[PDB]
Amino acid sequence: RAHKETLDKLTNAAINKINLLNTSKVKYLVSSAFAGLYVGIGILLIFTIGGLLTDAGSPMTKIVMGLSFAIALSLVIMTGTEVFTGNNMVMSAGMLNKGVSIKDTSKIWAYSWVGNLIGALVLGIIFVGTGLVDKGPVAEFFANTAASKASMPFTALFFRGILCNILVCVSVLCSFRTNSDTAKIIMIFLCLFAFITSGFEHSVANMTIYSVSLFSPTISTVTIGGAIYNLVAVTLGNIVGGALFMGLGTYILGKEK
Amino acid sequence: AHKETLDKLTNAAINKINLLNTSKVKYLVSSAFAGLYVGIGILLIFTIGGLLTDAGSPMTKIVMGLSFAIALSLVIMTGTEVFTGNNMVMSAGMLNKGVSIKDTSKIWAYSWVGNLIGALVLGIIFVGTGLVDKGPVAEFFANTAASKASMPFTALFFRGILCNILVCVSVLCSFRTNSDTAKIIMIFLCLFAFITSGFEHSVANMTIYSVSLFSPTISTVTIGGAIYNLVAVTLGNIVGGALFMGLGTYILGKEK
Amino acid sequence: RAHKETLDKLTNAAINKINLLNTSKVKYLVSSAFAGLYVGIGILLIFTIGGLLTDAGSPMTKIVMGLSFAIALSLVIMTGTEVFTGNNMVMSAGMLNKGVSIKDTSKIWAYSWVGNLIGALVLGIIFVGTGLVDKGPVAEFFANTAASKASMPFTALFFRGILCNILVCVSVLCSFRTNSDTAKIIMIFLCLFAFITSGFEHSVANMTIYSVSLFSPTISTVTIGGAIYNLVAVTLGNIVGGALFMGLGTYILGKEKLNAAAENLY
Amino acid sequence: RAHKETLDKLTNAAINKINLLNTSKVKYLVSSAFAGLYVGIGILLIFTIGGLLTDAGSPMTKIVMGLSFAIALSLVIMTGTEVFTGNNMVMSAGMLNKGVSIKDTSKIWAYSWVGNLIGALVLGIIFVGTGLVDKGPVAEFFANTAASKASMPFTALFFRGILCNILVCVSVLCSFRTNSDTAKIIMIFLCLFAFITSGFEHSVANMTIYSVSLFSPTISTVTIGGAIYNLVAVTLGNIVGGALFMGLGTYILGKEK
Amino acid sequence: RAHKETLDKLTNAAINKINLLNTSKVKYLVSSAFAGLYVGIGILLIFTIGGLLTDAGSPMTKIVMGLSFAIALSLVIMTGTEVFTGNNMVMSAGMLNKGVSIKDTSKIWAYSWVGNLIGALVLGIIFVGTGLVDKGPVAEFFANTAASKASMPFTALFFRGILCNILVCVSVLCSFRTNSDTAKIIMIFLCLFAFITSGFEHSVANMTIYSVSLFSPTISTVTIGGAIYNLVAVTLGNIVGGALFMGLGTYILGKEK
Ligand SMILES: CCCCCCCCO[C@@H]1O[C@H](CO)[C@@H](O)[C@H](O)[C@H]1O
Ligand SMILES: CCCCCCCCO[C@@H]1O[C@H](CO)[C@@H](O)[C@H](O)[C@H]1O
Ligand SMILES: [Cl-]
Ligand SMILES: [Cl-]
Ligand SMILES: [Cl-]
Ligand SMILES: [Cl-]
Ligand SMILES: [Cl-]
Repeated sequence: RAHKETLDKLTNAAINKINLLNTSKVKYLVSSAFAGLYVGIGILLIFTIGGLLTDAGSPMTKIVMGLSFAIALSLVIMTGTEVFTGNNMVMSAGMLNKGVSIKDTSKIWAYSWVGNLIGALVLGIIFVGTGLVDKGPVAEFFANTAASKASMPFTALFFRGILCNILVCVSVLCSFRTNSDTAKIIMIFLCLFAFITSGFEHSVANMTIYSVSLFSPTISTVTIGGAIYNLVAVTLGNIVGGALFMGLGTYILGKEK
Repeated sequence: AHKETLDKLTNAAINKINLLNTSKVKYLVSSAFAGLYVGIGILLIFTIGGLLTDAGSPMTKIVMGLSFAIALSLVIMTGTEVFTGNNMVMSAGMLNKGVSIKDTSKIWAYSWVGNLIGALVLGIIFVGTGLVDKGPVAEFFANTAASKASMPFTALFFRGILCNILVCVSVLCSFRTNSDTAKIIMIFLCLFAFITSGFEHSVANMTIYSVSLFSPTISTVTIGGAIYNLVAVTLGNIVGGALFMGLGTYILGKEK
Repeated sequence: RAHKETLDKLTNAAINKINLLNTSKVKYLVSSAFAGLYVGIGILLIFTIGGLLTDAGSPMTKIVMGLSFAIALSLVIMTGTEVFTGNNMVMSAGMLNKGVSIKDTSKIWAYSWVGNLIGALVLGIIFVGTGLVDKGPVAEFFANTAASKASMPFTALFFRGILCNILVCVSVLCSFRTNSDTAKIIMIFLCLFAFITSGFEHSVANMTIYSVSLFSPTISTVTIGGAIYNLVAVTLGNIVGGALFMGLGTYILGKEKLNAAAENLY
Repeated sequence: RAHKETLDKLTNAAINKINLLNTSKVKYLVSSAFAGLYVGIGILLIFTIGGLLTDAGSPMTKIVMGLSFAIALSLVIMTGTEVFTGNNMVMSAGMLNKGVSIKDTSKIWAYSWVGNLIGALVLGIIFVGTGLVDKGPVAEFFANTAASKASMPFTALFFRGILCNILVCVSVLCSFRTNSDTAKIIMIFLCLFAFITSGFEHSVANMTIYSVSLFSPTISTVTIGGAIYNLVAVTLGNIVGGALFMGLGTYILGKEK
Repeated sequence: RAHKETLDKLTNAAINKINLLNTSKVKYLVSSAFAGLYVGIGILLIFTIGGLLTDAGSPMTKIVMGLSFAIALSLVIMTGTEVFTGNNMVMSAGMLNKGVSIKDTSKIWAYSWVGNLIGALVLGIIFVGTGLVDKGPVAEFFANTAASKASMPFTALFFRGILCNILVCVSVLCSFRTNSDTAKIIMIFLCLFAFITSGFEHSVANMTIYSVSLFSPTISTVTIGGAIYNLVAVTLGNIVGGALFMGLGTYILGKEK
């Protein structure tokens, strides 16, 4: 079962994370910005697909989007960069296991979250400058999707955030339990497919959604309050799924007590 | 290497009962995770089912099958405890004298209940998303639960047998390869076959019923409908996993 | 290359097969019964697919069926069970290499064939009992396909059997020439796709087609006499394909020239 | 990067090929016959697909055909059998690197070619015997395709042959540059997808196209001369792509100078 | 983590490239010509797909094209050949790490670029010679796509170039961080899926687009000056994405400070 070995690996990763931040904020933030941008790249692609297929009235739209999102977290895992959603399980487990403090945990969460946002912001501006969202079905897909995410009840967003980060974090969990990089990507592929097509909410992906929506002059269905509204609810949900379910879960499984 | 496989099944059976005797909390938490992991596969393919049924696609059941792999892949990759696979493992470990019938029924009971706890928690949180307040996906849960609860016992029993043959044989494959990619592929193929052919999985049905019982959508379900199905399918699962795969692997491996 | 090493492996597999049989008819038939069952599972899957897409008039039908048949031989290989079709190459090669005898070989063929049949019969009974073949497009796909295979001329069935088992056996051969379990599954997937979609005939798989069809009470248009006819033609087909083509072929490729402890190449 | 290692591998494979022939022509011809038939099996499949989908009026026909051809060269690589096409790169590089003579190379080309043809003749005979090409969309697909290939201008077949064997040989090249069988199969899959769907000409695959079309009693409009014409032009193109592009290219990269 | 190890690897690859160029321009240009031709092979394929599916009015056209482009960078990685785009990250990182100089970097960029073009030119001549772009939906797809690429505003081309090479270079980065060839190909497949389908601009792929369009007598939409316009704007964007984002970024993560 290797639950102790697994918890031992998560504890080390938590430690390595807080060490990296303490050693160099610039390294930690660049890492976070890359992850934020890598996740956003998955959004650019599946929203392009969403625009193309919704316009055709395809029934496969949300299925093809889910199948196509794999790159988001695959890039993060293969580049070894810092993403807020994964850090919910990692810091949580390492903290319960006395590897790191609550303060360390807050630091890592806040810095990776802000760094992820910087990467989303950067990608958004650049994407807008491509003219790819000047007008047409892709722009319209950004605008409609952003508006629907911004107007869902808090409770619904919260609970979707929870299920989303159980899925993200369990695929990160899998990556700590296999030595086959191909098996890692596959599990990531399956988990992102499940969470996208099922309708769960990913805070870091949402940053790029609102980034593009706000920066684009052609899109005007949502405001910054809406963006912040959705981001807060979903982030809170993400934290609950990652730390309360996956982090506590893996702690309980591996703790020699 | 049938002998070596039998030994692996036996050692796994021993670790299972050892875990339970050491910590119920750890055993049940492992079980609740597995029940949740399987349920997640159900959320995915019922979302697909809803979407494609609404559109009248003839591919509906085929896509549902192709998309169920995550269910058991997560269980295997996380090393957690699912009732279905435990039928073969404890059954073979028992015939091979690593564990007793008492241990076997303890494991089955605890993993079954733990799986259910996972299903219930998943159902609650999923209903809370608002994703099945109304529309084709909500309707797919209601209709699918109702057709499953109204099936004759015999039909459910036999579908339970074939389903767990498929689940247990993919577990067996996972014991006969060192490749995790090969493991996931075999699991993918076996789940594809059981979902699309129309076989019945007791743990997955737990999420089907917890979702339906928690959602405000008015089905024709009832708790007695769910229990009826779960009982018939569980017994079918036990026969397929213990009598076929369990006994079968003992016979191939037993250095007599 | 590495044909001699492969030939030794085939030979060893043959020796182990007969050793096992001699040691335990029960162990051997149980292994064969699983394989028949594992192959049949593939049939239950692709026939469900066939039923669904035929009923919808989809042109993709036979393509999707072929793409979805991989589970059949993949389960056999990954479970190390005994399937008649594969045994045709292995026993054949092992014999030519002085490892097993014509006697041992016909025994394995007979025992694995009957064993595969036991697996199909059980699966058919169990499957029919699910109610999934009571009525509808899948029941009909079984009935119609069972009828078309049994009403086909012997020559067509025979040659279809040759090509089927060439593919089945070459995929088994690939599994002897790689250490990667994933490459094994992929190669099996490719070969089973080719053979199902192109329309070749597989004897063990046909055992499940007729078992489900004979055990089913949704009409007939069949006859256990029709099944036997098909099973016989296809089986002889599978035999030459696996033994005359793949078996002899691998022997020739791998037989060290210095032996020559009986025959000379050129 | 390991170009010299690679050229050493090509040269050693070329030496092993001419040694096999000198040692045993029947072994060599049996190996070639297997290769010719393995390739032909790909044609039987994708022509069935071609038949089915052409009859459907589907725009995906040539795409699905391309994706389904991988079995052809995968079988050859995994069985270690002798196929003419790939032999163009291997014997030319090994020759340029002074491991084999010009005479050896032409012996290997002639024998693998005649051997491949023998494999295709056997397959086409057995295939017609199945009654699968007595009538229907598949028989027709065989009949039309054989006729369109035979009536093509020489220059067009020649250049198609070149690009086909660049793709065949580069995927044989990859097979020498990885120790992963899965990676090998994937590259063969991508390259065969590419050459089929783009419309390039493969001499050995054509042998099976013409053995079926000509051996089939259900009529057509090919003729033996038409078959020979296509085979000569495509074979010449295959040689140029494999030897002059891939062979010479890999020699230059890897040559100890 | 292992950023430092990754940076040593890039630096070492940078050193190996400049050494190869100094030792033999021929070996280096031939490697470059191959890569340009390998990338162009992906263009030939996905443009065939584009013609077929556009002609049929399929809404899957752009998605199937992206899914089918993996062969381009897969060949380059697996054959170990020199492509300009990937060189933007490798050289810039190697140079920042003091392994190679600014002069080495501009020399590698210019030679790989020109080498890639030669490969593009050679492929274009030969593809035209196949008769495959004589008339019909595929020739039309080249013509229309080349025109639209040449008539796009500079800023749009530039930013598309940035996002394209971040995707190309990150897949090259992943290839440096795994020992699994299969995982390399998967990551390449994903990144190329993302960049094609999203609409980003690849300078080396574009050389074949204009190669085919210009050499063909039946295509009359673009002109040489148009190709140069596109190639300049896109090459500049590619450089920024590979060197400024990816190169500078992996240095910062990796630099033992
Ligand atoms: C939330 C708590 C769930 C606990 C489930 C316990 C189910 C009890 O189940 C019983 O356990 C006994 C030993 O304890 C065994 O001897 C019996 O075979 C078994 O039926
Ligand atoms: C649908 C077909 C999927 C093929 C995916 C192949 C992924 C290869 O993945 C590799 O498989 C090897 C097994 O040989 C393992 O040893 C390696 O650890 C693993 O990385
Ligand atoms: Cl993530
Ligand atoms: Cl399960
Ligand atoms: Cl088989
Ligand atoms: Cl070939
Ligand atoms: Cl590139």
